Amino acid sequence: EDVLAKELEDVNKWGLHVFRIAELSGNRPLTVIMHTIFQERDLLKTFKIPVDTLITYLMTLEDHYHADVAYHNNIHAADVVQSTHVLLSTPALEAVFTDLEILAAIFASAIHDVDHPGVSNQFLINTNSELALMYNDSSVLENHHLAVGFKLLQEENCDIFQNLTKKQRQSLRKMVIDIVLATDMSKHMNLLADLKTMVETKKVTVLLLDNYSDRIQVLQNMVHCADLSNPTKPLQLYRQWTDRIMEEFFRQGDRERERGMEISPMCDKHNASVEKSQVGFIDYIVHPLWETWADLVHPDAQDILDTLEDNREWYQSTIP
Amino acid sequence: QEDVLAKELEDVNKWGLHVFRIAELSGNRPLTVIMHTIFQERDLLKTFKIPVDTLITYLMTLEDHYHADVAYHNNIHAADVVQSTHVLLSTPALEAVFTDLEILAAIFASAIHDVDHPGVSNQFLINTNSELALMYNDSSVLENHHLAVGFKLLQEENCDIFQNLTKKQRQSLRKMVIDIVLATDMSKHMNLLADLKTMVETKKVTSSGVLLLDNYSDRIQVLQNMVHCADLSNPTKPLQLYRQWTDRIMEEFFRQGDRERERGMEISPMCDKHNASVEKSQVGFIDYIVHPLWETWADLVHPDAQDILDTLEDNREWYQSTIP
Ligand SMILES: COc1cc2c(cc1OC)[C@H](Cc1c[nH]c3ccccc13)N(C=O)CC2
Ligand SMILES: COc1cc2c(cc1OC)[C@H](Cc1c[nH]c3ccccc13)N(C=O)CC2
Ligand SMILES: [Mg+2]
Ligand SMILES: [Mg+2]
Ligand SMILES: [Mg+2]
Ligand SMILES: [Zn+2]
Ligand SMILES: [Zn+2]
Repeated sequence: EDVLAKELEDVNKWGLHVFRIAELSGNRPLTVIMHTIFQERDLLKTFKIPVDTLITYLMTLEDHYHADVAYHNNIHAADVVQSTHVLLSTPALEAVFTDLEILAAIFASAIHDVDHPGVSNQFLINTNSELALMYNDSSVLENHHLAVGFKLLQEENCDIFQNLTKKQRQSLRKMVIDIVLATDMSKHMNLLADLKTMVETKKVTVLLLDNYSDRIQVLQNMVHCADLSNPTKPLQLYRQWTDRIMEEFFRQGDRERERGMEISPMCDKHNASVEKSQVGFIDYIVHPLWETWADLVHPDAQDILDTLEDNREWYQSTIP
Repeated sequence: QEDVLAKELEDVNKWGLHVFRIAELSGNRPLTVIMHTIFQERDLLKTFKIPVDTLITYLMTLEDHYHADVAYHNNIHAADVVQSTHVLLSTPALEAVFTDLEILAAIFASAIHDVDHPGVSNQFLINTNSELALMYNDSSVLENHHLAVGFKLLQEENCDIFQNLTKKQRQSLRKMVIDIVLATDMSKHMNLLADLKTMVETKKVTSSGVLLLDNYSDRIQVLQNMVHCADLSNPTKPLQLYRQWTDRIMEEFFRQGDRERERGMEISPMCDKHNASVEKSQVGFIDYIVHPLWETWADLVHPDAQDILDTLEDNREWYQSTIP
C-alpha cells in the first residue's frame, strides 16, 4: 500500500515492477496503473472524466481479463499500457501527437486483449468457434477485444468518454479500432514495412508527421512494440513473461492434442525448446521491429535496444 | 399455379427473368425456387452430393432470415442477385474458366449476401451506435453480419448443404464466399473498380479466346466484381423491372430518412421524402457508379455483355428524359 505507491513512482520508467504491483494491488494492476497514468498525464481534467467513472470502468474492464489465462491477462494489459505510456514520451516524438491521440493509444492498450481465451486466432478458426464464425476468420480475437472494450462503456457509471463531444468520440473510436486491429500478429510484416518506409523518408527538426496516415501508422507500431516488449525488459521480468507465454501455449497444445489436432508451433510441452524459441523470436520478430523503431526515434530507444540485445545474448548462452 | 411457375422458371438463364412474378407464384419463395432450379441446371446436387431435402431445408431457412417487411433488401433481391450471377457465370468469355467449387461459391455468396438486412445503411448503423456496429467495429458492418448469418444457418437441423465436401473444399469455399460478400460493401466499390480496370488493361486471353486467370488473386477478383455487378444490376434490366426496383429502394431510403429526421440527424442522401428527386438520383447513380462498373465488366468479357450495356444506356436515357 505504501510500498504499492512506492512502486508506482517508476511509472515513467521502462522496467516497472508490474508483477509486484499486481500482487500489492490485490490483482488490480490494470486499474491502478491506468489511474496513475491518467493522473500523471492530466487526462481526467483534460477530458473531464469523473474519477468514480474511471475507476468503475477500469475495474469492470479488468474483470473481463481472464484470471486463469497465464499470459493474456490483466497483468499483460497493464504492462502494455505502461509501456505505451513510456514510448509516447520518447523525446523524438515530442510535439507529434495530439492529446486525443494520446488518450486513444492508452485506452487501446488497456483494452487490446480483453476477454482473451488463451488460444490463438488459428485455433479459433480450426475449431469452428463461435468467435471465428462471428468475425469471418479475420482478426477474430482483435475484433472481439474491441467489441468488449467498447461495450463495457455502456455499463452503469462506466462511460469515461461522457464529456467528450460526439466528434471527439467518433475520432477516438476510429483511432482505437485502427490501433487494436494492428495488434494482430498476422499484420506484423506489413506494419514493419511501413515503419521502415517512414524511417527512410523521415523528416525531423524531432519527428515531423503531417498527415493522419503517418501518425496512425506510428501509433499502431508503437502499441505493437509495447505488445512485443517483453524481451526488451530487465531479464527478471522477461523470464517471468516467457514462463507465462509457454504455459499458455502448452495449455493450447494440450487441448489440441486431446482433440487430435496438429499441435501449434511452440505449443508441445513434450517437444519444446523454450530458449531456442526465444532467440528465434528475438532474431526474426522483436529485434527487427525494435531496431526499426530505434531508428525512427534515434537515439532515444537506445537503452531499450541495449536491454533486448543483452537478453538475447543471455538466452543464447543457456543453449548448450 | 405450379404450372405457370414452372413455365416462368424456364427463363432462369435469361437476363430479365420475371422475378417478381416468380416471387408471387412461388408463395414468396423466389430465393428457394430459383436457387433450386439453378442447382439442378448446373448439376450441383450431383457434383457435390447435396441431398435435395437438405438443400430445400437450408434454402427455406435462409430465405426466412431475409426480412419480409423490408422493401428492397429482401428475399426477392437475393433471388435476383443469384440469378443474375448465374447468367454472368455463363458468359462465353468465361467458358471452362472456373471450377465447380468456384461456381458454387459465387452462387452461394449471392444467395446469402444480404441476409438479415435491416433496411438501413452501414452509416446509419454506425451513427446510431447500433449493436451491429459495436460488434463489427464500424467495418463492413452489414456484410460481416450477412456472412455470419449465412454460415451459421448451415448448422441448423438438416441444413448443411456442404456436408459431403472435403475439408479442403469447405475451407476453400468458405474463404471465397467471405471474400466475395465483403466486396459487396459499397465503401469498397472505387478500389474494386480501379482494380478491375487495371485487369482489363492487362488482360490475357487463352487460345480458345477465354480469360486467362492463373492465380487466386485474379480469380477471386473476377468473382468479386461479378457478384458486385449483379448486386448493381437493376438499371441494366428491362425497364419494367428496373422501375420496380427503384420504387422499392426509394421506399427503403425514405423510411431510413424518416428515422434520421426524427432523431435530429442530418438526412442521408436520397432519403428525404420532402426533398427527393428520384429521377435525378437514378441518372446520377448510373453515371457515377453503375455505368462505370458495367462498361468495365463489358470490356473484360467483350463483346458478351453488349446487350446488357445497351439496356443500361437506354434506361439512363429514359430516366433523364423524365427530368426536363
Ligand atoms: C515472451 O515470449 C513470447 C511472447 C509472445 C509471443 C511469443 C513469445 O515467445 C516465442 C507471441 C508472438 C507470436 C505470435 N505469432 C508468432 C509466431 C512465431 C513466433 C512468435 C509469435 N504472442 C502471442 O501469441 C505475443 C507474446
Ligand atoms: C435501384 O436504385 C438503387 C439501388 C441501390 C442503391 C441506390 C439506388 O438508386 C440510387 C444503393 C447504392 C448506394 C449505396 N450507397 C450509395 C451512396 C450514394 C448513391 C448510391 C448508393 N444500394 C444500397 O444502398 C444498392 C441498391
Ligand atoms: Mg492480442
Ligand atoms: Mg424473414
Ligand atoms: Mg449488401
Ligand atoms: Zn497483447
Ligand atoms: Zn445486395
